[PDB]
Amino acid sequence: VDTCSLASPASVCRTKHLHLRCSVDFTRRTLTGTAALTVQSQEDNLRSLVLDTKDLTIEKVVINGQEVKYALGERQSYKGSPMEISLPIALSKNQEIVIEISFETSPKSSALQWLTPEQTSGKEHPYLFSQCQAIHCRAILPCQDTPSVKLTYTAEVSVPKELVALMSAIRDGETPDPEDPSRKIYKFIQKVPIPCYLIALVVGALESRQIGPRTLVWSEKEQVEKSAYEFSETESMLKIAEDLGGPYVWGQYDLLVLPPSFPYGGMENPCLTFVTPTLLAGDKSLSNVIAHEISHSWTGNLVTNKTWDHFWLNEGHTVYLERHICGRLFGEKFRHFNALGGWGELQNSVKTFGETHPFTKLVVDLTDIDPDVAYSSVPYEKGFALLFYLEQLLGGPEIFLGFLKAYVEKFSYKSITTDDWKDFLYSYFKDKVDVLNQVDWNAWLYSPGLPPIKPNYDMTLTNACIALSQRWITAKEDDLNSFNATDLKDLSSHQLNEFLAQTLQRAPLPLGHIKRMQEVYNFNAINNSEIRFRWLRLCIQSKWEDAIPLALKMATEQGRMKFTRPLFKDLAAFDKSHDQAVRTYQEHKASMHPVTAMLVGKDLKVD
Ligand SMILES: N[C@H](CO)Cn1ccc(-c2ccc(Oc3ncc(-c4ccn[nH]4)cc3F)cc2)n1
Ligand SMILES: [Yb+3]
Ligand SMILES: [Yb+3]
Ligand SMILES: [Zn+2]
Repeated sequence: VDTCSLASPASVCRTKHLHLRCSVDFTRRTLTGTAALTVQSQEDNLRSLVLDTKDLTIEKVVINGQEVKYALGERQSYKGSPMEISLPIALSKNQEIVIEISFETSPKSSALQWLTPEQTSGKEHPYLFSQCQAIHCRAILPCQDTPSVKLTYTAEVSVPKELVALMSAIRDGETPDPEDPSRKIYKFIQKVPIPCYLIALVVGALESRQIGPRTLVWSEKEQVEKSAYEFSETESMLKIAEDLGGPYVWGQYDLLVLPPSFPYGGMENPCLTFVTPTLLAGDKSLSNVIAHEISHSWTGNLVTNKTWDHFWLNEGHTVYLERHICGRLFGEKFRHFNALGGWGELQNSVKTFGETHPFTKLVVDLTDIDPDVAYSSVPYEKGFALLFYLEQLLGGPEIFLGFLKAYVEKFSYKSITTDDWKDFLYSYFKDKVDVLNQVDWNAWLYSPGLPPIKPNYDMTLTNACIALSQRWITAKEDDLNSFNATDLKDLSSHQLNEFLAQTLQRAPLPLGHIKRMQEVYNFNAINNSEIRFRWLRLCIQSKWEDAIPLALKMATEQGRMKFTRPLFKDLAAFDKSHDQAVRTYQEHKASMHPVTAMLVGKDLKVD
């Protein structure tokens, strides 16, 4: 049972295809059109079905050319309102019908962000982008909003002729709108069955540049050149991922660089990965996010979690594949460095929530819980830690990569649960069932806090980060002048970030230490969003007032929740910046992404 959906479960009926014909209205901030759902009955004598909707205005529902009866139930908070549709004829098991729903989105659609020209790079055109994961597809169109149902889709999107529409699908042509010569229709086709949370749309003054045989980088004109260089390893990463998980079945692997308000690092929308512009560091140092979104073309998009309770399967395996891709390109010691850093991020999440918090569990019960609120590093890092621990237990990376490939093949185009994964792991490793029977499955899968067993990690690249971090932490005022810019000479940007992350776990440091760090390291000049973020968190937690405008700026000039959310919390926890953080949130709230606004509001306790 998917307790996050109000629609009929896959055991009643299944959506096989969506044909979406819509028009993007920027003056009304509305998406108007028809969603034609080809639904297949799974039961005999099926006379009605229920769909998910959230803030959708419904004009009518047409089945076999005639308007049919429908009713919208009472709203269930973030879940939206159920939409019951009366079928005009009873269906036998396996019978299909097309249900054509005329709908209109609310300007407040939690799935969309409408941007005025001033909120874009070029300042001449408006912009739109969607974010459907996890349960926001219902805020775009009426659907069975559950990863347990996979469907194909075709789309026709009418937009002003000067703009470009893009979707998580193959571009299937374009023409002037016959009903409106000032608009253009962009056509799309997604031939591989996907869960609806993967349906994506972007409309803006977009340009493209080819960066590989099957990859174009899309963005506003001002960011194309920077993006083309930043993500130039995409094809090499696709070839490694193909070697690890089998053929790439999606045809195209495009990347879209979104405006700074994009709430996530990346979103694995099939054919068109969505990335935050905060990845544009100038040196490819944040390319693991691309390796991660590429990996989802197998774990997540081919093998999908049946419900959001089993989401760890999506991220845990993706982070596992991502670290193998980066391990193949830069070495095994680098995979251990990232894996160890990942354990440190799990330590932080477990500390923030508390070691008894149900959100630190690998498998959660999301009944009555908004998935956006449960979202954190736990499914990622705790999931990864389990696979890395199993890898060491079962004979090493080469043996465990054999399981991952067989796992992807076995469950391709399917939605599965933690028990499905576990039976397959036990089946594949039948000659090692004694080893598998030593795993504390109850604690690993269902217990809060840190995992019962910590894997083994090579320390070659981490040693230098811990050594410099410990030198600063143990330093007294008369040791401050022993620090020099030469302390960072043999540290890569990743090692600088791990140095700051280690130091931040012991924050605050004395204000004079933080002041000396800026004197010798000039961390204020670093543009790399990951390093900048940790440095400003260190400054704010260490109570440096000079860092307040810098932190307020980073929290508002970009909207990637990984940075915006903790920056606002740190600023709210510091008495000197508390009123400023609260006022800044209030004035930016209207211009913010609907989910980032809700979550920043909750963290700050501002309604
Ligand atoms: N996917 C790309 C990465 O490329 C980024 N992205 C965009 C949107 C989301 C998203 C994913 C899941 C989600 O809901 C859930 N969050 C956490 C848990 C959980 C906690 C412990 N165990 N399970 C279970 C959940 F259903 C909310 C938002 N992610
Ligand atoms: Yb075609
Ligand atoms: Yb079994
Ligand atoms: Zn992911």
